[PDB]
Amino acid sequence: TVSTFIDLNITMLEDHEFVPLEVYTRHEIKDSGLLDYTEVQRRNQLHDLR
Amino acid sequence: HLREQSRKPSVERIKTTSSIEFARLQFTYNHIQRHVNDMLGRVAIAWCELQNHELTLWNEARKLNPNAIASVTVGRRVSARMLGDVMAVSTCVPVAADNVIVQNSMRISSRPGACYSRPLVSFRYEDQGPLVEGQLGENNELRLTRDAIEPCTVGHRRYFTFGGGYVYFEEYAYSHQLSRADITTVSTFIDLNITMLEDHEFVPLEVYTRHEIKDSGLLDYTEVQRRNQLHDLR
Amino acid sequence: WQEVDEMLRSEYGGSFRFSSDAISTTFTTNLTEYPLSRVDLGDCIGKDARDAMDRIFARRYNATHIKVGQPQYYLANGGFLIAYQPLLSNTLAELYVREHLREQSRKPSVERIKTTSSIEFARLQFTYNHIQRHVNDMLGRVAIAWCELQNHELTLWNEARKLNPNAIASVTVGRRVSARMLGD
Ligand SMILES: *[C@@H]1O[C@H](CO)[C@@H](O[C@@H]2O[C@H](CO)[C@@H](O)[C@H](O)[C@H]2NC(C)=O)[C@H](O)[C@H]1NC(C)=O
Ligand SMILES: *[C@@H]1O[C@H](CO)[C@@H](O[C@@H]2O[C@H](CO)[C@@H](O)[C@H](O)[C@H]2NC(C)=O)[C@H](O)[C@H]1NC(C)=O
Ligand SMILES: *[C@@H]1O[C@H](CO)[C@@H](O)[C@H](O)[C@H]1NC(C)=O
Repeated sequence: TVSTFIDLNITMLEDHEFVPLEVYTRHEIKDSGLLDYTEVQRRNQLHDLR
Repeated sequence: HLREQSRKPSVERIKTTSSIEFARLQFTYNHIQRHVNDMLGRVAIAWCELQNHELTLWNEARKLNPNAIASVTVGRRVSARMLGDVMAVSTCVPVAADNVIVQNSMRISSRPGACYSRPLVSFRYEDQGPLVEGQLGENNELRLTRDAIEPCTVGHRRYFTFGGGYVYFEEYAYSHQLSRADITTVSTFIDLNITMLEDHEFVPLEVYTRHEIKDSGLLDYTEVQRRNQLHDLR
Repeated sequence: WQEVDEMLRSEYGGSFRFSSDAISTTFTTNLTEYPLSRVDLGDCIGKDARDAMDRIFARRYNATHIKVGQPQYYLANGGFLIAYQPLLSNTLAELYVREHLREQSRKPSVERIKTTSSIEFARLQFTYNHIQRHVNDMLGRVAIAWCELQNHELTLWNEARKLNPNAIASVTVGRRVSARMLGD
């Protein structure tokens, strides 16, 4: 068999899922400061009851 | 309603990410993907229909000229004819272009009033083999039977495909060969222009860096502490 | 920051590009390794890199590919370090000799590398590159197939013009003309 047809190949672009990605979370940013003022306050205001 | 009602079936605090960009990307991708996939699918289908549609043309075409149609459909210069409803082919024999000779006159002196209708040639198969008399057919074919004649007519003027060009006879007399460039050309083709989408680089971009955000506060508590705890040693 | 099983390194335009389909990211580095010697206090880089890679290779590739050279560390734009480990499948393992050498050809004060806070640029770059590649491929295929089709139908038009030179020439020339064959 010979053919008079001209081929053409089209495959659909497959699905692709995007997972959530973060370089730094806000908890790491809150921990970036050398002294979280709030936690220092809460610790130091327990001295009499401790 | 039932289908939506079929979805109903300790404690926890749900944690939400800080970057919505992943779902936005996913939306953009899905949108584009859907569109391009749709259109290209349509193209594939329409093309597929077109081929079957033109089959019908090719059957009548091959009835008209089996040599050229088979030569295209097979991939090499062949000869063909119909054996009822099927085709029969056979591979031809090539001949080097320097081993073909167009004769000057297109009129046979033996019987005047009859001039050969197509120019006759004389060629050889090997560069040392014997010479062979023939006649020029269509598309650089060398015919062996010189049965192509015609009653000589005034006003005769013909071009014939020869080599990679043409040969020109006026009044059954060899005028001159003539290459393809010297005849105005029309085209049966339909143009289509596709340029690839060029590359593009994305440089990193930030509206505010985290150092500017740390500096946004009017008083960084840590730096104040470090400065103020140096008073005795200072 | 990110462990990446399948990280494809493709070279082009004088740049290495590390694309991870998993995290959907594409990093861009120069074609030479970043020396871990220049990292101010960074033993956890080499240690964590080697350990993590031993774990990944042990988990997934131990029956399909072959480790090609010691790990290499490249610095990707945006300030990202990339430990990397080239590989080569059991199929076409013939070219271990050349590829090992090729990966070994990348080896040649102190500084602290600064990393950007937004990975979105490399994610965009990955999405764009993916789409671009696909659409470019398909449209190229279309251009080729069309081009073949025109030459294919030429053969039809020659016999057609033998059948009816007036109409065929009227189409092929652009105006209503009359025509006939002067031989060929
Ligand atoms: C039509 O589609 C693609 C080309 O675009 C080919 O499919 C892939 O071919 C590769 C090898 O080139 C295989 O490893 C893959 O398994 C195939 N599928 C996919 C999804 O990638 C296919 O061969 C083309 N058709 C023809 C006749 O070649
Ligand atoms: C085929 O491709 C494009 C059209 O899509 C044309 O190429 C550009 O044409 C513009 C003028 O329209 C020039 O300034 C550019 O230099 C061309 N190249 C690029 C990359 O933009 C091209 O002319 C088209 N072909 C024809 C025959 O027109
Ligand atoms: C790549 O090399 C160029 C030229 O030396 C340099 O300017 C650029 O910073 C390098 N990029 C890296 C190392 O990521």
